[PDB]
Amino acid sequence: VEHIPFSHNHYPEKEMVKRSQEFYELLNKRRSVRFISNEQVPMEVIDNVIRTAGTAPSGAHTEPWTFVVVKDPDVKHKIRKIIEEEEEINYMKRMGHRWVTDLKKLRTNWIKEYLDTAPILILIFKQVHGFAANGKKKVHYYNEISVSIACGILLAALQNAGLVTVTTTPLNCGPRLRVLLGRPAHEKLLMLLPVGYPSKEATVPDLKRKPLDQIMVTVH
Amino acid sequence: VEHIPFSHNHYPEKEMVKRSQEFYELLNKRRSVRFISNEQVPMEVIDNVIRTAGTAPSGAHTEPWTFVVVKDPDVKHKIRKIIEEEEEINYMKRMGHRWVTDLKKLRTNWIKEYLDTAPILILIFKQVHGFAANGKKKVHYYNEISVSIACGILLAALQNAGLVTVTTTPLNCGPRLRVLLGRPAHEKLLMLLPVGYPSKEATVPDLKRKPLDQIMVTVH
Ligand SMILES: Cc1cc2nc3c(=O)[nH]c(=O)nc-3n(C[C@H](O)[C@H](O)[C@H](O)COP(=O)(O)O)c2cc1C
Ligand SMILES: Cc1cc2nc3c(=O)[nH]c(=O)nc-3n(C[C@H](O)[C@H](O)[C@H](O)COP(=O)(O)O)c2cc1C
Ligand SMILES: N[C@@H](Cc1ccc(O)c(I)c1)C(=O)O
Ligand SMILES: N[C@@H](Cc1ccc(O)c(I)c1)C(=O)O
Repeated sequence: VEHIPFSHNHYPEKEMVKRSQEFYELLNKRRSVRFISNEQVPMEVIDNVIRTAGTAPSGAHTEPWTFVVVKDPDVKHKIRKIIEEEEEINYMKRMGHRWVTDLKKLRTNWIKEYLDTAPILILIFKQVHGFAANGKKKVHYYNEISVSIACGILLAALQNAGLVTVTTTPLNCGPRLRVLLGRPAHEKLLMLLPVGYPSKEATVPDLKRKPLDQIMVTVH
Repeated sequence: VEHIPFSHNHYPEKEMVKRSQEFYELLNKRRSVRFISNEQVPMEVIDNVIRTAGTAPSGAHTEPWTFVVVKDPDVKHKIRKIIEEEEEINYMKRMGHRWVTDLKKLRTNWIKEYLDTAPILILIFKQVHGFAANGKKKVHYYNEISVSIACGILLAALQNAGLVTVTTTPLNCGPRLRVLLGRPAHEKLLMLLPVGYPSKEATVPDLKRKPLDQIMVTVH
């Protein structure tokens, strides 16, 4: 493969500060929203939002991500049955006292109404390896990190397009959800995002983010 | 902690589509750039771009990320020695034939001039656990996925601010770099981004991203 010159849009120092400031204020309004309206969302916003995720870097240019988008209420309800079943066992037994205590501030439990109400579910699967045209396995270097980076870009895109979601990681729901949606064995579910508008009764925990001097360290 | 109403941001469906289209076109221009000018960048843009990263979701709201920013020519050079030294061993022995063959199309080698030329290096450390005020360890659920999500948001923010970078994972360099920059034992380096304007003669591999129908699957 050939190498080509890199073409860049140069911004004046003042334009950069402004764009960077606005983008921060924009994304800082993003909250994980666990209460989602059933009102339909324009499918072109979803398409672009996933196109964008696919612009993520990936280890050795492997693109090890599958974004499975579920619209069908029937399928969605089967997903809800599975996750609620496993989460109940997760809260009652598998996560442990410490974890369950650490979640009190979020008031979450194994009841997940948004899996039904949200018009759209995005299930993100990592490809723990891939296949070339000849059918031999190609290695997916840092696939979990690559897909997660892509999930970050997906989250920014949803915020930018004015939709809401919550990044969820349903423990022990992977194999079952994989089988239900007909995904191949080399795919493993990494996380699930319900996407839509906030329902009228939406709340969030009153969480505070660290001040800059607590996430950033400058060295001299 | 109390729970509060979530404030709905109201967009017309069409403005939403327009925003989603523009954001895709913006991020699709992002490329990993391994040739970086030494032209200084405004530290406020860095501050904002890192603020943005800190708005990322995190498992049970743990915010397990430390963004170390290195400006100092001297420290940067010590980092360069470390990474070039280890990458040489990586290409010659530790990565293996297949991996080295897989990197040919990128024309990368163990020489990393950008580590000196770039005005700023951002080293992203995951906190594999934390400490409460009482000195007991708190658990950082999915810290690596969380930090990676933050890095994704970071990459978008840099792209939006007209800065460039390449997402790097310097094999076996974590411990030496941790000690060099005086980071506590609960921090582990996840990746390194050289940040700045692209140098004049910068190139990129002519890579193609998958079409939408190859990363997205819709279900009924
Ligand atoms: C890796 C990861 C996994 C998460 N899993 C869940 C989950 O299973 N359920 C849930 O309600 N939220 C989950 N979240 C969302 C966090 O609880 C949320 O980000 C955190 O409470 C901070 O709130 P905020 O997103 O509004 O800033 C997850 C976040 C991350 C980064
Ligand atoms: C987890 C991860 C690790 C990476 N590590 C390196 C690295 O060590 N060196 C490097 O030159 N590029 C690294 N990259 C960048 C990829 O090589 C690059 O994203 C890929 O070739 C596609 O190019 P693009 O980002 O311009 O689309 C990494 C990317 C990811 C997601
Ligand atoms: N990290 C080494 C080698 C390398 C290069 C590109 C890439 O996508 C991956 I995964 C590894 C380096 O920096 O050269
Ligand atoms: N996944 C379960 C429990 C849960 C909830 C929030 C959170 O940040 C984490 I890490 C785990 C659920 O969805 O309830």
